[PDB]
Amino acid sequence: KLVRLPGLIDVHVHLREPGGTHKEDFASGTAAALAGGITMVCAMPNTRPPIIDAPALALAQKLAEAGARCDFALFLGASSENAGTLGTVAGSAAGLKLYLNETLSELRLDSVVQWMEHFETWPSHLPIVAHAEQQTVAAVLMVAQLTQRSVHICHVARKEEILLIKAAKARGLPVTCEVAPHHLFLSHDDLERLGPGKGEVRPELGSRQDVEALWENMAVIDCFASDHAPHTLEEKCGSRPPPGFPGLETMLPLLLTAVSEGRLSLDDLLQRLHHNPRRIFHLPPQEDTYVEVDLEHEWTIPSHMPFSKAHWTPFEGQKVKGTVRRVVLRGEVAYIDGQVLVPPGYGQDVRKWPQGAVPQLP
Amino acid sequence: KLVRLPGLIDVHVHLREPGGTHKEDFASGTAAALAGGITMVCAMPNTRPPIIDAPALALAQKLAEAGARCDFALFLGASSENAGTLGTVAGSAAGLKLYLNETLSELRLDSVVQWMEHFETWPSHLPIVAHAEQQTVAAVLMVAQLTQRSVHICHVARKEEILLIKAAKARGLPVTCEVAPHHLFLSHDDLERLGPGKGEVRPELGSRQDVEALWENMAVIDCFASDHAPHTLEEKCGSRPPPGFPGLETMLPLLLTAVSEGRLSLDDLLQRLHHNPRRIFHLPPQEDTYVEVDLEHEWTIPSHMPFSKAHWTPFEGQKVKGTVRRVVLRGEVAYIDGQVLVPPGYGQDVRKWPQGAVPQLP
Ligand SMILES: O=C1C[C@@H](C(=O)O)NC(=O)N1
Ligand SMILES: O=C1C[C@@H](C(=O)O)NC(=O)N1
Ligand SMILES: [Zn+2]
Ligand SMILES: [Zn+2]
Ligand SMILES: [Zn+2]
Ligand SMILES: [Zn+2]
Ligand SMILES: [Zn+2]
Ligand SMILES: [Zn+2]
Ligand SMILES: [Zn+2]
Ligand SMILES: [Zn+2]
Repeated sequence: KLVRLPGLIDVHVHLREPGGTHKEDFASGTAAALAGGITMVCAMPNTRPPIIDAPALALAQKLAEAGARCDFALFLGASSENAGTLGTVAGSAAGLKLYLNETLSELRLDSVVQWMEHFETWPSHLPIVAHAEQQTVAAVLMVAQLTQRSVHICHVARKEEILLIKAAKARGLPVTCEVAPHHLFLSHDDLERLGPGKGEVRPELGSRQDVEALWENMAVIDCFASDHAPHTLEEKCGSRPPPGFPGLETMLPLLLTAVSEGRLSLDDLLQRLHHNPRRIFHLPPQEDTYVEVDLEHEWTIPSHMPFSKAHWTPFEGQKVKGTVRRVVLRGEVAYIDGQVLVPPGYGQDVRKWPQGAVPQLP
Repeated sequence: KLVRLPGLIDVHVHLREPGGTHKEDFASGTAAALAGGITMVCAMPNTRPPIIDAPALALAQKLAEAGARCDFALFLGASSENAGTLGTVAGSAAGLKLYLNETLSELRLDSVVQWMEHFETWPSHLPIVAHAEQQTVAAVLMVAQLTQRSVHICHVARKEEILLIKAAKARGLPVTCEVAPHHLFLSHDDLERLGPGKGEVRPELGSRQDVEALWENMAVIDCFASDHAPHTLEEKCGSRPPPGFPGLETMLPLLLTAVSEGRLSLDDLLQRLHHNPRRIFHLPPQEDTYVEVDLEHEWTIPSHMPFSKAHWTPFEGQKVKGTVRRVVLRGEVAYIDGQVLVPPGYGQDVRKWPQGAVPQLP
């Protein structure tokens, strides 16, 4: 007996196109999403070129329209040069992404004043998300308060961070956050097995106490999102390993396992992979869209999942209970039992749908 | 220039059918909803007969299907006799309503043990909402914790209540709440004008300090809902005034006025009249459904709004800025500028839609 879920949304994926298509492209990354029970993705802007201006966004939009197999929105990236220049295209993006710790030189901000400039100039009704680790969470929260608006904190990974966000919420501040599966299901205890190359990710894997704090503070977590960050095994195992894990195909099986063990409820899962993504990012419903999962099937994660071009996974060897059996996207069978059945280009930019524009005052 | 909003949801309305149709019926109450920019309502079970068993729910469902002009879900009501008897029909209802203070004899619970019995027997994945005032909020929160599930608190009206819920949320407890417009826009200061009959409502009007606490603690409020409780003027002004105010036609104009004054944002409003109702009650999207509002039009609330059979309003004389101009429901023009244009019976029970079933484990 299968369980029907709504179309799940992953608000944090790196699909590598343009410019890193050996790691992933729109067609392969969205196949991975569908196989993971995800029907809508928000793609990050740290591509090559990065999505930091209108011409780059226009290119990326067409590449996604031609390659995506599920629906999507594309983030714009903040740079040291583009504050005050994005107003005409801002509403066509998923939101604005700030990279406040390590990142590409093009996305590096060298001063908190540049963060303030972005918060002041980006349209106040549109989402802002920040990669902000440790004290950077508190710093960007300060900037958000100074500019009197909200912020969403990406991939919270530490006890320190979840407790700071908890304290901010207790003071009524408009902050939301997401947590990625590797920070719930992996820890320092796994670095022996992974090694220092495969294990490289930002935010880094936490201690057992960090992991336990995130579970204990599940009420504080608004969203789950994969931070799908595909790199090939050659890159992960080489001399200058880039940070990041692939995660689209494993996120839902890992979380369904946790549901089956009573660690969180099915509703808790659906708030975090459907309702809260919708409401934080003003993402539209998808008509005639659902995911059917089998909650009894026990399997072991293999050395690579079928679809992501990353061709490796840090969850290799973990036993899961829960599998995606069928995905229907806008009335078409998109995935059944290991086969993707919609072509590249089936997916659409949800920000172009009438219901996908963010409401604003005239 | 109009603003397009999604279809708004009111999770707390009394539509009086069956048995009180001189006060309101499905056709008139849903006309009032459409004129207020509401496209989906959840109707309470304190009708005559009350919706406390499967035959009563079946009757109410058919009356609503025949009379409703917007979409709906119907609550079941907890009684002293029905715990453990509602499992076959529970998933067809909006949720279970507990009346924990004053109410009809049929819905009166005489012991907290009866509350526990309902929390233990009602399916754990389905919503429970409680009319719970003052210390009753703390009591029902205790019952929810003892039974390890969530609860939604109706019409929070007092500083005491919002601060208790605030403290519960700070401890990570699964509680949500709603606030009605009369508790944000009226206070004791208005009882002189209203008089003791018209002014009767439960929860009663608060002090200025209660009102100010609700605004200061807007972050704690998950939903707005009208508690549309129509009674005729003869009843409100007579010897045994029933509590309650009509509110469907005035809720959105009052709140749009507050948005225009900067008291909350458009997003704050839409979280509370759209996204959070959806996610707390697992209500489905409505395809091709939107509301167009004019934010510049200043008007004064008259002695009665056009549609509710209550034929009076406690907001008479208040100046508002904001008006509903057009509602489209599932591809049909449902309301324009003072005229409802869909007939009785256009509305549908959203719990019968495939996307309107609450997900559950097998
Ligand atoms: O911040 C980031 C970005 C990401 C990437 O590879 O794009 N991978 C990571 O591990 N952290
Ligand atoms: O609890 C309630 C119910 C309602 C009604 O009239 O049905 N009116 C009120 O004022 N409070
Ligand atoms: Zn990041
Ligand atoms: Zn993120
Ligand atoms: Zn990322
Ligand atoms: Zn929205
Ligand atoms: Zn009530
Ligand atoms: Zn209620
Ligand atoms: Zn009520
Ligand atoms: Zn739901």
